[PDB]
Amino acid sequence: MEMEKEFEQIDKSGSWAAIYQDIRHEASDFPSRVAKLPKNKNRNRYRDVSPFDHSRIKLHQEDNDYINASLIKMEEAQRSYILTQGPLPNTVGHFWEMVWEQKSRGVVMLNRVMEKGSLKCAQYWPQKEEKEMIFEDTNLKLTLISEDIKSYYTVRQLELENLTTQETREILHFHYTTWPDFGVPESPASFLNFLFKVRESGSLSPEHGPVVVHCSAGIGRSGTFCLADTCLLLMDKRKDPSSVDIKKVLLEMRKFRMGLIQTADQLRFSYLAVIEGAKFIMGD
Ligand SMILES: N#Cc1ccc(Oc2ccccn2)cc1
Repeated sequence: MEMEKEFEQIDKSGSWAAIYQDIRHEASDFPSRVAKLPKNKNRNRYRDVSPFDHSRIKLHQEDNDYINASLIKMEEAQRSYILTQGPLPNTVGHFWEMVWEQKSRGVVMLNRVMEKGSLKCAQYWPQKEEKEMIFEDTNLKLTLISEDIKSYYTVRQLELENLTTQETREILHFHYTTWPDFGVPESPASFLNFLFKVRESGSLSPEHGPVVVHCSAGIGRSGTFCLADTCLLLMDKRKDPSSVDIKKVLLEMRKFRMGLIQTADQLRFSYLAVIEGAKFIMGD
């Protein structure tokens, strides 16, 4: 059923809350035993958001291999994403270790450091060229190379150095800066442009490790980003673009990380983004 017609049917009936709860009811439930170990309590921002054991990212160290991050592997679409929480003061070094070990080219950030007058994640990147950051626990160095500030997002070029081997890599930071404190954007126009800006970069492409995507918990806005990307790519390689079932794609992604899409407004916004993004893909 063409999703644009399904959309108008849900909107006219005002059943967004009822659709959303059906997804919550059918979603996968797998063990998260490593996340709940007492040694890992200060590695978790929220007590109710944990990565499943089967899909969690492991740090390459014998001490403690735990980070709040999950590998989402989509098969027909042939895309991988790592979805993680906003780093904590004690997990900034773990975060950059993961970016290094997984060979990621891009980091996507969908939140501000402060929202609603509270801290949503640590200041984990350098703000000035001449004041670089060193993470002593993971032996990494991070330098701001350049910054391009636009109206809806900022792109930063960073240099990450493995102080152990003296190899360096260029990491692109894509920072979406205008998601509102409450609700969802009124139009998906600025959100879709941003995805194409990550796309254009090569950060989503198979010659690199998976893109690292985060918000505060790494399920809400982060969920919206990878659901829209995957839906639009399937609409491209399939004879009938109308086959694409946004809900069934979202249940496949919830097999890898719990809670993706946190509200009925985020679910509606995901529909709008895919519907709009498809008009300039089906050849416009
Ligand atoms: N990559 C990918 C992917 C494609 C399809 C998926 O689920 C369905 C199932 C039946 C009809 C439509 N979509 C889930 C993931």
